[PDB]
Amino acid sequence: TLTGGASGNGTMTVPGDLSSAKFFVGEIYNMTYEFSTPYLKETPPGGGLAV
Amino acid sequence: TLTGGASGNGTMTVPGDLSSAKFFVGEIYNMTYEFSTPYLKETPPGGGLAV
Repeated sequence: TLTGGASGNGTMTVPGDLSSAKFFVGEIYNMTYEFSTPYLKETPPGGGLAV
Repeated sequence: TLTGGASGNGTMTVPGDLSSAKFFVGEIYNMTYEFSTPYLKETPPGGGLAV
């Protein structure tokens, strides 16, 4: 429930008895890493790198 | 014996007769060195090292 607890605080319901357990609470956020086009690089005659 | 000698000093009993020998006395301490994971390294095209 978004709100409705004491002083307007949010409420949550979970199975089991957690009246004496130790736990965190919070949201979840995603991570994303997109690789680039794989190529080849070799040294040109003038020096440096070319693709 | 942890204590009980003269002036509360510790005592130690060893076999043999050591009334005229020359000897040290003290504790012992250990030495530990743990190697890492062995790997291979080569030179990448851009210079430097990689594993």
